[PDB]
Amino acid sequence: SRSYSQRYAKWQAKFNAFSNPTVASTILSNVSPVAQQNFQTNVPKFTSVNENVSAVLTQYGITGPNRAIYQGFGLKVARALNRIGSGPALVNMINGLKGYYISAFNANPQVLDAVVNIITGSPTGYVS
Amino acid sequence: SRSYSQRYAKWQAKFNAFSNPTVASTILSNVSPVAQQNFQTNVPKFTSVNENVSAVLTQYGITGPNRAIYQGFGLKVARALNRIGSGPALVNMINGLKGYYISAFNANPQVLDAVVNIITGSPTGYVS
Amino acid sequence: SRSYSQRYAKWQAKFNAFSNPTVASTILSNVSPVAQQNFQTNVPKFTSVNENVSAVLTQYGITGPNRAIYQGFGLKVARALNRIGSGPALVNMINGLKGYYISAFNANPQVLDAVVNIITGSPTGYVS
Amino acid sequence: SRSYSQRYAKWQAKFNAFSNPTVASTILSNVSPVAQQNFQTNVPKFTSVNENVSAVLTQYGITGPNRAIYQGFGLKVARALNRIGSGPALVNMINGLKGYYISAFNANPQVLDAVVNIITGSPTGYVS
Amino acid sequence: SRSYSQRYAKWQAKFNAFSNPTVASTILSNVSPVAQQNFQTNVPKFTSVNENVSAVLTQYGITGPNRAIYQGFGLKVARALNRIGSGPALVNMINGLKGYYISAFNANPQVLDAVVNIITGSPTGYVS
Amino acid sequence: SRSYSQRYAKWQAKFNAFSNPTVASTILSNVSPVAQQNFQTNVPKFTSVNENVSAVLTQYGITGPNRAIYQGFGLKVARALNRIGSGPALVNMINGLKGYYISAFNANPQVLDAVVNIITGSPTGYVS
Amino acid sequence: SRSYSQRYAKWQAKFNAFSNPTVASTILSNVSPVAQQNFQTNVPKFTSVNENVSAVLTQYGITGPNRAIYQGFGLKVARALNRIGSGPALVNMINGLKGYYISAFNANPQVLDAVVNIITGSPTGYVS
Amino acid sequence: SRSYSQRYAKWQAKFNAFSNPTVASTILSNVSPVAQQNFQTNVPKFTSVNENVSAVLTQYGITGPNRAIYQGFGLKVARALNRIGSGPALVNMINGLKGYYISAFNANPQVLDAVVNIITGSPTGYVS
Amino acid sequence: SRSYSQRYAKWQAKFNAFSNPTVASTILSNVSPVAQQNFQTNVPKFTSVNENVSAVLTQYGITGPNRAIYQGFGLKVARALNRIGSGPALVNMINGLKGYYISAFNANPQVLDAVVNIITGSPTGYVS
Amino acid sequence: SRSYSQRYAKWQAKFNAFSNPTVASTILSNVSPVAQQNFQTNVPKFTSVNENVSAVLTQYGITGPNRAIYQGFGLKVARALNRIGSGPALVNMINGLKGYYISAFNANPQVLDAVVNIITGSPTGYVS
Amino acid sequence: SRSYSQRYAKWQAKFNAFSNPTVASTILSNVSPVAQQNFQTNVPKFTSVNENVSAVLTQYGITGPNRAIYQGFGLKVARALNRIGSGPALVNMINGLKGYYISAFNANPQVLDAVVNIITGSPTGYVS
Amino acid sequence: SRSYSQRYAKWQAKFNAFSNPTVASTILSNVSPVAQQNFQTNVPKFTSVNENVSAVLTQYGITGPNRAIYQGFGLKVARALNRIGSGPALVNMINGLKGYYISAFNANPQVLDAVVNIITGSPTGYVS
Repeated sequence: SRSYSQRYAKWQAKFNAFSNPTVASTILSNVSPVAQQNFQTNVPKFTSVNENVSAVLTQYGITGPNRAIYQGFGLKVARALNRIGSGPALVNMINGLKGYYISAFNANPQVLDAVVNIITGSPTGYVS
Repeated sequence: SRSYSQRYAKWQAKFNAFSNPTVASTILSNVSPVAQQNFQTNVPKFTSVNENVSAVLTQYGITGPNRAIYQGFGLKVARALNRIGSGPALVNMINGLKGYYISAFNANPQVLDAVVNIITGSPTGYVS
Repeated sequence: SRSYSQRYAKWQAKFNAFSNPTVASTILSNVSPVAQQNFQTNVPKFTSVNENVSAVLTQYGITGPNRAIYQGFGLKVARALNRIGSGPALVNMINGLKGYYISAFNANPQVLDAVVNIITGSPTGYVS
Repeated sequence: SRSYSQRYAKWQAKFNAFSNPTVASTILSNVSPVAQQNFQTNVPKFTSVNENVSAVLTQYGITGPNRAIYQGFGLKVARALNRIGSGPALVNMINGLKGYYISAFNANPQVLDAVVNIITGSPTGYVS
Repeated sequence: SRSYSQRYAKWQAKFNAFSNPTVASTILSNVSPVAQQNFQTNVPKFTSVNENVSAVLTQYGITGPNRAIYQGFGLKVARALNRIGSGPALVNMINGLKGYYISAFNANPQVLDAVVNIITGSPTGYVS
Repeated sequence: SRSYSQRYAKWQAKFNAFSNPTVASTILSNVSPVAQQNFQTNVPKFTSVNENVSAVLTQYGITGPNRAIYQGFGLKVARALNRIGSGPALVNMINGLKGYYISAFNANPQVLDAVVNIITGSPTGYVS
Repeated sequence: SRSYSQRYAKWQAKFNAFSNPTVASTILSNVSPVAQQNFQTNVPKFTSVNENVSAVLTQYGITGPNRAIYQGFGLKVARALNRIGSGPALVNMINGLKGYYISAFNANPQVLDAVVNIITGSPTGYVS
Repeated sequence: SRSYSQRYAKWQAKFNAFSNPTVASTILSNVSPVAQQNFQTNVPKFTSVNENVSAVLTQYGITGPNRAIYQGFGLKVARALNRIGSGPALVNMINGLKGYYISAFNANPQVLDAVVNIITGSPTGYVS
Repeated sequence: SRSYSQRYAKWQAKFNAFSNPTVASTILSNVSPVAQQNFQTNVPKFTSVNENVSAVLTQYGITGPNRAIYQGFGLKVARALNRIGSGPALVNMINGLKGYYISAFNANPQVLDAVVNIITGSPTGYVS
Repeated sequence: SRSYSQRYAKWQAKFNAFSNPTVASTILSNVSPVAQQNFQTNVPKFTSVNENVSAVLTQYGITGPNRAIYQGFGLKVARALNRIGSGPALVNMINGLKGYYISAFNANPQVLDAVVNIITGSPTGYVS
Repeated sequence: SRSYSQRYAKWQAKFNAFSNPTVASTILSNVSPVAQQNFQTNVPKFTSVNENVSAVLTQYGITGPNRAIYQGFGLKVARALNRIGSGPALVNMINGLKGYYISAFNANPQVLDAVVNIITGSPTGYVS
Repeated sequence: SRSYSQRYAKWQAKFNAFSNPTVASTILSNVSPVAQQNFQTNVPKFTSVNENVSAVLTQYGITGPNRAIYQGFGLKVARALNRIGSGPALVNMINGLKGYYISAFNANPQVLDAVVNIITGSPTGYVS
């Protein structure tokens, strides 16, 4: 329970602290190899998505920022997969996510399905 | 997502960082007056609860750790009040809370209601 | 275009660079007052949302993480408002957003509309 | 027996003391390896809970903060297990805890039971 | 939960920390005036007990360590009074307390009541 | 024979003295290894009590602060054992102690006996 | 293809090579931190199994090597889970696995299902 | 499978290896702090048993090696407790264990139950 | 009785020890000729199995990894033969093993029998 | 007469001593040929037991860890034989041992007798 | 079990090892402060016995080696007390002990009781 | 004539002296061959006792620590034989020793006599 003035106040204090040469380097140098592990572990998972999804988008004739729309979608699908795992809940997620992109960003259902058909290998709606 | 290995790894790195004389003092001295504000702002609210609830418990002949049971309950009521506010949601909270203490710690429902009767001014269920 | 090997390689180089006491402090101390401005400028806008939405949620008896669900939704509405502005596009956004939360997280449509009714002042679909 | 003014007064003095570079580092560096042991000992116990509980939640189609509701519940069950141990008292605890979540946070009994069926392996109510 | 190994380990670390000239003096000098307040506030309350109880004991011909027995009893009564307050709960306390001294230390019930008759103003059981 | 003003006066002087960096560290560093011996010697004795007593309390379905009531009792029994030793006097002590907790804190005789049946191995009342 | 003569011949050559102080240490010191990662990453996953399965076995009164039978079974279930993942294939695996233990080692089907009920959260056959 | 010739052959090779100054010290110095942890963690648990059982034996007039008989029994009970945990399986264990000592070493059933009454808190058969 | 943290801790220490040029070579050079004996003794037994089993698989038209399925099965049959010996227990083993492969890996009973008909010379089910 | 703290203290000192390259090798190299004699003398005695007992277990259809149950039993019988010798006392031992395994580990009397019928050549109960 | 040849063989090996300058000093210097503790802890307990018993013996006119007889007896009583504790078992011990000295060394029962009357405070048989 | 403080003081000085590498090895290496003679001379005498006494105990059905009771007795008988020699005085010794064990340790007269009937060849009481 905090007001924005409190949120800011403390944020400011912590920002100031972090900006201190010693503090910054102490923390960052200590979490260096840790960060490396975390980056290495979870990132290549999405890079592989980008390659396959991109390929699909080329086959669908999608160019420019329109590709980025579907890339964002695909990446978000993969995210949920990592944090939830396959099965019921993922399907629930994807259903909402798909609809979200379709109507929020005018994403084309057909291509959206194609993206899902790479990451999951199959359409959503029902568990399969 | 993070495995135990990862949880600990990063925890360790940050713990180590913090333990550094200059890091600890930088952060802590920067958030000093901020923390002071927060402590002063909220703590008195719960002290008054401890006091009034204590008075009740003395009237009910409650001694030792048994007082502590009811004090914990009262403090929880106040916590929810601060983070939720009075009304419907609080009512929902208190009902569950009472169930928690009554059956998990064998707290006496009647006394619990006496505690609520102070903090809220009346037993819950109905808003008044 | 960049492969994973490339993504990581450069990320690592930049991470390492930043961790350097003088680099971190140079950058961070230079962007200090700038960041402060930005934080102060936009954050209060969302704090007021958290507050007003919280009030709503208390009226609806929403507790725990369930409040967090609706708070996230509300915050998203406000985000779009800031980066898009009111009107047609916002309407398009909210429609999709609601679909997202309703079906992905099983959020209660009616309560979601109550949230929108505060941030925008009315349910979407129509501009008013 | 202390007023809030006394609580604060001393708290302030101790906070000030701790913030001193020397004091902070003295204490923290001395309790370092000790903390490490304590963290290592009790934490992985709950991490394993998170993996299994999360898996269950995916099988039940639970997403978002709703998962967090059950994660909080499960973790709390495990806590009691560690501090109390299995048997009568634990059952007493779980019964109250379950009811608490059901009515305080509108947690779904069915899923709650599933969580218990992982941590304990069996439903509560009676010792088994 | 903590095993002996853990209990001691951390105790040792904190003891060591405290023994550091600067740590001890930092803490102690910071809580100086605070402690002074607390000592001055509560101690006089018990000194008056020692005095009045002593007077009683002289009237009853009580000498040596036997006085100390009754003094301890009286001090305990006063302690409870400060941390509980007069009324029901105090009555409950005193009854048990008397049982403690009468049977554990073979204290003379009649004299014990004389002590209570000063601190409270009358024997317990009934509130008056 | 001292008034509170004298008690305080000297207490203050000694507190002041102790707070001096040199005095604090001189004393504390000199009694360090001594303290360690004393802690090591008498503490694990009570830790073992806590394990067994706690186990019993779990078998009796005792939770929360109610456990603490019995823990306090058990620990106090063990204390007397160390300072008095088994036999007549201990029994005298326990009889008073038991009654004390029963009526002062509403402790349940049955559980109290169970605690004694761990520490001593047998009920009190008579030497056995 | 390789005959025994060939199998052994090469095995011997490689064994001899490895036994060389510098070869062994070169290899082992190079793969040290790598192995550490792998051990830390996967082992905790099975430790939690050993723990939870152990709890079950104690509830079923299983002692000695009989516990080891069921522990082996549980560990195998977890292994497949890690190398296959949940779903159809796992179900196929568990069915065969149960047959293996039930008939080859005379393991008790009912207890085996209790083990599965922990690791997976439910008996197999159906995915849930 | 291994014949005696093989059993011994390899045993000899490993024994010889270990006896090497550098091998022994390498291994032993590396596992030093680890072993220390393990010793400290578990040993105190059995020391408390030796103590409490000893107290019992003195009450029963047991002297010499006869004490050692019962001490061995008690230690075994505790061992199983640590490696199995309380409940059904422990009960099964103790029953057999008692049979072992009663008939193999002519231990006195009644005294054996007195030992169990301390370690577990009550005679076995029933869980309580 | 060990946690994973303990399992790891010691594993790490021992891994480190072994990686030491001297330790590695000491042990390995000492167990060299011993290992040779063990390898020579038990390996050619399975090599002969591979030849005959492979021949059968060719007669059954089995190719690729499908051969490997049956090779794994056959080798495992032979393993049990060595560690158990022919007779009742072996039959019990084979029955479970066969079923295991049939349902776990979809191995074809007909071919599985053929494999057994080489190693044992006769089908399982009953002792013959 | 020692506390655990004393047990540990000395254990630690001796462990440290032994870990010293010189101490380790001095002792171990001196007791080398002695150990060899002792190993050679008493080990093959039990190896022969393992062969015969194992054969029996195969004839009884015993597999897996169940064999190990009986192996443990048999080995323990042989142990007693070596340290006690045949006759009255051995029979007393075996009777308790048998019962121990039957009820502690659910070992099957029939097989247990078979094991004894190898090592001793005849059933226990009475001297024969 | 060990024959004389074996007893001596190993004794010799260990004796030789210990005689090594570095081995002796390693061990002895490591257990120095530990031994010191133990010596200081227990020895004073027996010195006081020697003193008080000596006083008695002077009162009884006991001189020369005759004093030594009774001193040995007294020391034995104290030994048992330390390793057994007072009560039943001690009584059993003393009775036998007296028989030992009275009839084996022709010690004077009456004086022996005088010794016990100091160490225990009274003659044995009855606990008081 | 020395206090414990003197006993300790000198003991400490001598312990320190002995712990010195040079002192330890000087003494120990000088008394090496001497010790060997003494060990060889007096030890096998008792080893032969252990064999015969043990055999007897097996014929009497004595197991576990109960054997050790009689072993201690027998060894002590043999000790006296060596230091006193057969005849009157030995008989006096044995009579007291026997009674000692019977009542101090509840040793069984019958078995005790059997032990004497090995070492001496005849019962005690009277010279024969």
